[PDB]
Amino acid sequence: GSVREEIESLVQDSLMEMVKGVKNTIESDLASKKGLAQSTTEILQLDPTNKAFAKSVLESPNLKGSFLAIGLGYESDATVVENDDGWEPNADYDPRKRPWYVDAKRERKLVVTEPYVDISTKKIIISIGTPVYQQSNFVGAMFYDVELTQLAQLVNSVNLFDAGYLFITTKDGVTIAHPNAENNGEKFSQFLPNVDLKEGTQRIELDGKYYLVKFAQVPSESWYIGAVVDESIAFAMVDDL
Amino acid sequence: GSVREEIESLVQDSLMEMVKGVKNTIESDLASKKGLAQSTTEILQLDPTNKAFAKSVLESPNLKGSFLAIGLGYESDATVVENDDGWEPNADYDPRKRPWYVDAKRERKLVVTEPYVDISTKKIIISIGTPVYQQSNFVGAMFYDVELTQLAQLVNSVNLFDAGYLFITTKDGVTIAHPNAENNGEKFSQFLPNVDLKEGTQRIELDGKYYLVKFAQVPSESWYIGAVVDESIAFAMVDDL
Ligand SMILES: NC(=O)C[C@H](N)C(=O)O
Ligand SMILES: NC(=O)C[C@H](N)C(=O)O
Ligand SMILES: [Ca+2]
Ligand SMILES: [Ca+2]
Repeated sequence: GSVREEIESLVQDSLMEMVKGVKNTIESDLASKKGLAQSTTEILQLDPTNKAFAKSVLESPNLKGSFLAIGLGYESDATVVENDDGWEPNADYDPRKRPWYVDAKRERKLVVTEPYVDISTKKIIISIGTPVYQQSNFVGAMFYDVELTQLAQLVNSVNLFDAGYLFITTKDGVTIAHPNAENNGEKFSQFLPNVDLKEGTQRIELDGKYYLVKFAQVPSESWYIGAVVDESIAFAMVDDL
Repeated sequence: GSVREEIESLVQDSLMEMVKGVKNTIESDLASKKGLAQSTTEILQLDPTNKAFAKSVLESPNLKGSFLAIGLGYESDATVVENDDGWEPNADYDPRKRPWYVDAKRERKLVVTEPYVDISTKKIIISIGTPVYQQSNFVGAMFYDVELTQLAQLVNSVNLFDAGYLFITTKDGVTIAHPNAENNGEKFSQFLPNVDLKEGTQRIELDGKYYLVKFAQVPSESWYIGAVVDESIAFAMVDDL
């Protein structure tokens, strides 16, 4: 179809635009925050076990203001130095079982985690994680919490034909941004069944309607951006003009 | 008329692309470094007079790889702690008389200097400046040197349909990037007389020839981007098609 090849072309335009939106906001924020976390981690290995030192550094204003929260968890006694004014570890918190820590211990360098549920705010976030060494003795790890607010803002700022929207998922298809926020945390197949997670153009039927869907990857985070429109409506709009 | 207006239109399209490019490379990167330089400074205020701590921080890898060079010069003393492996202050060097020191002590907060000639590398650079405070008094200022290589990258990557080119100057009219590097350091009026440093379209005559020039500002640096073409060449190229 020629009107249909135009629908697809337009969906592609918005999708590419949304991919550039993500890279220019979140992705460049992370790259900047990564430099901050890496250097903070290096400065702390000047004297890693000095908790007094560690706390002073994490409470310095700009650093404290660039992240949701920052902390250091120690391998020896599972304690936590952190800068979150309103949160304290409850007796059951073990830094070493948290994903920022596991990843950092495994990869042995700066790491960005997959999205996960924050214990402090119960929001879905990501963290920068770093290993801490004392002469190549691994003595603990750090988290630098980044919130995902900007994705929610991008995903609510765009309309497709008033008959479609964009959404964002992880590499395993867990939704992390969606105009209807109930769907976050869900695999996308819960609201968009019979769709594969892959680049390309897919066409489906759902509850008596016909939808066009296209995905694109954001390789650095391994996220997917989905665009989905009602194809009957979009056809009506393009033929009418 | 029509062909002249199109020339103006094309030159404008390239000027705007160059503005967007400048904000998306060096400006973003600057924002990033400002964050880094601000946290490095606040952490050094944990122990401003401790010279050995200052040195082990500035020699930390990620930080020392983020800037051309970094240093700290003391008010009372004019002594300098720095991480340049290719420079050491001679008997004449007084940090307190350098532009980065001066601006920082003036503004009492983080600053970005105007383009100036680096005492070490002799190239034209900018520095971030930050004041250093201990228990509410000035004990010195810091520098974070940033190269301007990206500007050269930008102006050497485009060529206004082989009839002219783009160039960049400070707010005072000093060329900091030009496809022909020997103009750098000179006022732009030396190669392009009778052109005012203001936004808008100008037409001049110079040594028999006719030139079109558009300037645009990048407000947060107060730099000007200039786009110039030989208007007779541009005419031959556009009327053809
Ligand atoms: N403050 C924290 O909760 C640290 C980290 N975000 C975690 O959930 O384990
Ligand atoms: N000391 C330095 O090299 C910093 C700066 N380039 C200056 O000329 O003062
Ligand atoms: Ca706390
Ligand atoms: Ca030196």
